[PDB]
Amino acid sequence: MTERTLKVLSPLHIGTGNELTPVDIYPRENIIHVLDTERLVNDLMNLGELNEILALLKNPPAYIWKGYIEEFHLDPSDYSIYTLKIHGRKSMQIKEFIKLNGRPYIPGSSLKGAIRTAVLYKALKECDARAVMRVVSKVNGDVARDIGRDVLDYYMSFLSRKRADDLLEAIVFGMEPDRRSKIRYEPKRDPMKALIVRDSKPVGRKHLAVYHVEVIGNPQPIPIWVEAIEPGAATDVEIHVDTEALRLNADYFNGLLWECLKERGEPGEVFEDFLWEAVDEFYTAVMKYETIEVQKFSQVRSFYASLEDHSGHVLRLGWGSGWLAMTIGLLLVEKGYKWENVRKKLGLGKKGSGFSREFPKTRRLADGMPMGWVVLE
RNA sequence: GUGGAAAGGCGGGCAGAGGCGGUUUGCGUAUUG
Repeated sequence: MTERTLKVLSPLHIGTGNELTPVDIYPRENIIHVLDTERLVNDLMNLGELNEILALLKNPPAYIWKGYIEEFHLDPSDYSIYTLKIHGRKSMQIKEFIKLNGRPYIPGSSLKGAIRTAVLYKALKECDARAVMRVVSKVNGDVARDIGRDVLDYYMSFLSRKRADDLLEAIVFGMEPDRRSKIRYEPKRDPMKALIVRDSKPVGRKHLAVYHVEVIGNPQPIPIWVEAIEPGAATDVEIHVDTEALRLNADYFNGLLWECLKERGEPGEVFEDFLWEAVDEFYTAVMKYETIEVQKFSQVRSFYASLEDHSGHVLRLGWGSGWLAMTIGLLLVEKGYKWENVRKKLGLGKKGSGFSREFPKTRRLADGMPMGWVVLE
C-alpha cells in the first residue's frame, strides 16, 4: 500500500518546544488571534521607537500590552485560532503545534517513534529460552540472562540523559560486538532502518484550535493551555517497508526482532505483517489498562468503550500520551516489587518520592477527552 | 694586437580513475508551590 490515510479521534498536540507569550496574543472575542510582532511592530512605527523595546522587555500588566494597539489602529493577526474551552486574566502560555509554513502537519519522526514502541513491546513478549541464543553469538553475557530468567526479569535487577533503555534496545534491535559494558546498540543492524514513514500532508487551519488541558490525580488540578488538532481531521500519510533492504541484510541483522520474523516465515517478507500486529497489541493493551483507573473526571470510559468497533490500526501520538503509552513499563506492571525498588532508584516525585502513585498519577486530558489518538488503516 | 669564432638544455605528457555525510534515536515526561 501507499498513501495510507489517517484520522484523528482525540486532541493531538505535536510540540515544537515553543510557547506563545501574551504579547503575541490578543483575544478580541471567544476566538483568539496571533498578532504579527515583526510586521505589527514595523507597522506601528509610521505613527511612532524605543518605547516598544522598553515595554515588551518590561512585561507589565499581556492585556494592556496588546490592547494598546487598539488606539488608532487595528487588525494585525496571523493565524487566529479558536479557544474551544471555558478559559482565557491573560496569564497563559499557549504551547504551539509544529508548522512548516504556519500550516500544521504531522512529522514522520513522531509517527515512527510510536510504531517503534509498539514493535519493541511485541519483541519482549514472545522473546527467555530463545533470548539466550541471540546473545550466544559474540556477546557472552547471555549466561547472566539465563541464570536470571523474557530478558525482563534480569533487567529489573540489572539497573538495580537517562540511558536506561540502552541494553534493552541493544537486545531487541542491535547486538554489537563489544563495549566497556556488555553490549551496545549498532544503528547499522536494525530492521527498523527499512521502515520508511514520511511526513504527512498539511492538515489545515480549520482543524487547529487552542485547548485547556486539566491535570487530574491531585486534589488541586492544574490547567495547561495548548493548541491541538481537533478530533475529526483526516490527512494522508504513506508508510512502506523497503523489502529490498532486508534481503541484503539477512546475515547482518542480530537481534530479537529478527528472531521474531524467522518464525512467521520468510523474515524479509512478513516484517510488514508483523508490524501492524505489534501496533494493535501494544495500544489495545494500554487502551484496556486505562479502563481500570477511574480517577479521571464517567465520560472517559465512554470514549474507551467507543474506541472498539473502529476499523483500522489505533495508536497514540503526541503530548498527552502518558507514561503508560511511551514506555515498555506497561509490561513492567506485572513485576510489582521488582519494579518498585527500581522506580525509586531513578526517582519520580519532586518538590522525595511518590509512594502509591509513583508512575501513573498524572492524566492530561483536554475538555474531558483523553488526548492523542490517531487511527491509521 | 684575446685557446678564438658560431651554438636555446628541449621537443611530446590532464595528478588522473572509483566512492551517498551516513545508520538508529517519538519536544517530551515527572510532580506541586
